[PDB]
Amino acid sequence: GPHMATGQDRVVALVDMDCFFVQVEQRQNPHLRNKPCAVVQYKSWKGGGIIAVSYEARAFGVTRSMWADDAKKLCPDLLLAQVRESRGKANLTKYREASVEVMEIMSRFAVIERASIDEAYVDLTSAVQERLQKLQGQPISADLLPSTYIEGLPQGPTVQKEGMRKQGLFQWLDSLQIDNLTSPDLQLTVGAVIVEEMRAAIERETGFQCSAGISHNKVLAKLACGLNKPNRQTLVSHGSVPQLFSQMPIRKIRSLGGKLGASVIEILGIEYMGELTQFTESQLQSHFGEKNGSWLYAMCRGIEHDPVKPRQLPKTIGCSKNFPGKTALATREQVQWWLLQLAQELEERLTKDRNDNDRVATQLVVSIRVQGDKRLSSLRRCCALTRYDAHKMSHDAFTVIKNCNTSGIQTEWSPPLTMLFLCATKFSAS
DNA sequence: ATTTTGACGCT
DNA sequence: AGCGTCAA
Ligand SMILES: Nc1ncnc2c1ncn2[C@H]1C[C@H](O)[C@@H](COP(=O)(O)OP(=O)(O)OP(=O)(O)O)O1
Ligand SMILES: [Ca+2]
Repeated sequence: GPHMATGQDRVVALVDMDCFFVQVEQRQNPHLRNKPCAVVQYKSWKGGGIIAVSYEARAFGVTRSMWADDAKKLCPDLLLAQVRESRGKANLTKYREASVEVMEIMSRFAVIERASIDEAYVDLTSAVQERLQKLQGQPISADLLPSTYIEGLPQGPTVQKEGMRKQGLFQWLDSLQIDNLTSPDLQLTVGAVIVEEMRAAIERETGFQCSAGISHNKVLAKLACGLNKPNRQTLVSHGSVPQLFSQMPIRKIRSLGGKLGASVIEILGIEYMGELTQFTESQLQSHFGEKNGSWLYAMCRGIEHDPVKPRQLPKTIGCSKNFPGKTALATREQVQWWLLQLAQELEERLTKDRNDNDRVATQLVVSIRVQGDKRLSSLRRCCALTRYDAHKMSHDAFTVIKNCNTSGIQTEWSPPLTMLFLCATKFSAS
């Protein structure tokens, strides 16, 4: 009752760029705009592996992970843009720089947590309070929410997409209580107004479109964001949670898309997030551990307490290359050459990072996969990163991994290496 | 033969 | 530390 927390204390948004790498390439090359297209890495093997797909191409069934030759079977007119290759490997610099463009715009509005290259969480609580004081009881017009969906609406007593959106927005605003500056629903609505403004600024200043979710915590904001892509935003209110969760597969909730979510389904014999409400906190803790159990107990009721972390820059800078099938590195000299290529890219990015962000990495992490091991990483070792020097970093990585080689003749490498990974970590101010 | 990335938890 | 999970 009067002491039961409802997790309505914050306004949190999750901005997710639409088909991001595709949009970067379409901005650069207008011939690709409004076409079925995709972004591919490499080209020799089966036309290259697709890593991003425009919505026009998705309509044909083109997906990520697909080989371009196979995506051409579904979409013969598919256009392609290739990731730049440098030093013998794919180089993602263009997309990292476009990400900085968007993150810097978002940072003008609020503190952001960079979740990935094209996703950021925004804590809008303070900005919403300020805007509510400015509005000073004035109602919120539907014109201020031109691309917003209210999840769950319309309901109760037009066959067009936009018609449904406006019809739902009207019901929401009609019911909204603008008197109460502390009303969580009003706070979310003002949050959505601010996110419309943020998304307009991103599109104006970069050309890039995005989707967004607005709710009371990060998990609901992420879920909301995915409900109406592309180029739309969705408000998930606390009151919308029971219906929304009643048919929501557990795997759709962030962190439950893998083994833990599978175990929740198998152990409890349920399918949907809402069914979790029927277990006590101690029951969930008994099956999934103290932390996961408490998290699930609150999350299935719409309550998540994870903060939006004040962090705009990545905490690590890494470079990796796979060596699949017969191309696995089987000689020592070969291993050293690829470590040098990786270390040269890493040096370049680290030097730029140091100049831009006033920080220095202090640890180098070296990871490898051996041919036959199914695990993503077979071995991980660290050494000091004391100089931004590609020859030194590559020599040091070799030093830390050279004893993994079983071959009695050093010139040969066995078992063959199927992946090399260098990552700079543990930044200190400089 | 998806590849190339980040962030965070466990012991 | 080194390994594993989950996600762009
Ligand atoms: N598995 C992957 N491997 C390599 N790059 C990836 C992978 N997944 C995503 N990316 C890249 C390319 C994407 O443009 C970018 C953002 O990813 P993601 O948000 O999942 O999809 P997306 O932005 O392309 O489409 P959407 O509109 O559905 O968000 O990160
Ligand atoms: Ca995206």
